[PDB]
Amino acid sequence: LPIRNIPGNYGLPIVGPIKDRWDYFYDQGAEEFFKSRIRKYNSTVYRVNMPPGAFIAENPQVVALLDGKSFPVLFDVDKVEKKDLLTGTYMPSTELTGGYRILSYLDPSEPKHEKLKNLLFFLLKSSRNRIFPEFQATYSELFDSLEKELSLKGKADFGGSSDGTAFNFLARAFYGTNPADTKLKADAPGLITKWVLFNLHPLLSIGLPRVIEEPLIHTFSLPPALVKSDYQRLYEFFLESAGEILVEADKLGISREEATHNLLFATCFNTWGGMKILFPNMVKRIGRAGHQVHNRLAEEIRSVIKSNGGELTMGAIEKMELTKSVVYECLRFEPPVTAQYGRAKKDLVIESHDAAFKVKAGEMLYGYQPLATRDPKIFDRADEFVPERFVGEEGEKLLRHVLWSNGPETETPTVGNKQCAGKDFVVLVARLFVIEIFRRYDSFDIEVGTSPLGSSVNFSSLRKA
Ligand code: HEM
Ligand SMILES: CCCCC[C@H](O)/C=C/C=C\CCCCCCCC(=O)O
Ligand SMILES: CCCCCCCC
Ligand SMILES: CCCCCCCC
Repeated sequence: LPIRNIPGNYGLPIVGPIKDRWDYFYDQGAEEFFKSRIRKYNSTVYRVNMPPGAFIAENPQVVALLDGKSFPVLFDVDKVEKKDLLTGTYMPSTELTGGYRILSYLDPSEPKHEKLKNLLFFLLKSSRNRIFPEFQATYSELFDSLEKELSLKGKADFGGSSDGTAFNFLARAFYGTNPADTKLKADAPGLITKWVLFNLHPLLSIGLPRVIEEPLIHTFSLPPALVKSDYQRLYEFFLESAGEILVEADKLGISREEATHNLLFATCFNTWGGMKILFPNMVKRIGRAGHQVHNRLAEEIRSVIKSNGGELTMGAIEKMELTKSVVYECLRFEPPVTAQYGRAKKDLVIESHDAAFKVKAGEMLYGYQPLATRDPKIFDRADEFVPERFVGEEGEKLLRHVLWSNGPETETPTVGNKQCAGKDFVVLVARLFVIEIFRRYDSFDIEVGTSPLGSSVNFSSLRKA
């Protein structure tokens, strides 16, 4: 491949980044922000300013990787450093996380990365016999409530009940604890939402006019002091509920305090937060796929469970080919977290489809994942949601290009890499979610709107089996 100069520029100090931030949030939106510049520069690799800049991030300058050939450099821990860049070119105050740099911010070169990731692997393994029954019980209650709401209002808001369901499910599955039996009662979603806002506001729009939003959430950090008492309520819940997991933390040589803040983060930010994005997005894409797809899913799911004596098991799920494929297609089409960063550790040569680009040690690399996973030089019908895309031997090969977990779907998270520690769990619960929908319903209709995280979704019909 020819070596090309990396196109793009950062504009003037102060005003360049501000204009780019306006495009990103208001005048273009993320997808068109990136696509318009791919067109202008005739390149899927280019220099661009990323939010937040202002007084939140020291340096907004990145090299963007916007195709599925260049993007995977972001996974290579021998090429990129992954320290303090979970959220990009700024890091939320450690005052938001008990004074600790939490696992997700740690480079694999840091010894506590191995210890803490092992702790989460244990959490997940130890929960294995609780996941199915607790998912089925909590999500059954959710669909009961949605049917109730639909009967009253003619529509049922998914997100504002499903957030409670997700936390209750996680508390019961991971910790054998029903939040209703604790001081948290039903408050957890509100507490976590506020705390997440204090962490991620520089990256989000909350729908307000830019004249309000820009000074309020895009210029300076919200003060961590204002969420400390809410966080303490969460901390005490984890400290008191996570006894069994804290025993393993002790054996791994992690302090009780550090383990607790890490369990809180993994459960509330990584898991509950990721589910908050993923589940409504899944309802949106599956809804749009139409009733014929719904009927095919219902037929497969119900037939398979019947073949399994009515027992839903991991092996039964492996028979649900369309279901597995639909879940992967949600993850490919609409990666729940679009932004992955990595700082070049050394000088690199980054290959794209038609050229290679040289980057210097210290440059911040950034990838907008949807452009890698909807790359038409990798996927046919790239901008179409194709339920059956991953069905069969040939379809399954394409899983190497599904990147939602910050690594190929064909690869395994390890203590040596920065791939999502919960990769198998996410894919499992996403499958269980589809299964619970279509064991109950033949088909459904939805109404859709915007949300600061993910999508706002109402059900307008739920056709019972
Ligand atoms: C739908 C839910 C989830 C989504 C969308 C998601 C997504 C991601 C992504 C994109 C990353 C890469 C972050 C980066 O460096 O840029 C990540 C990392 C991580 N996730 Fe997940 N995740 C989810 C659930 C979970 C669960 C269930 C766990 C429980 C262990 C978890 C724990 C972690 C941890 C600890 C990291 C950092 C890994 C490391 O430091 O090596 N996440 N996740
Ligand atoms: C509340 C955060 C939910 C996602 C948790 C998941 O485990 C990984 C997070 C990774 C990076 C932190 C920034 C998350 C920003 C998500 C919304 C904007 C986007 O998609 O880039
Ligand atoms: C009015 C509150 C806005 C909701 C913020 C949610 C961000 C996680
Ligand atoms: C949009 C940010 C509002 C800040 C909330 C502070 C109230 C404790």
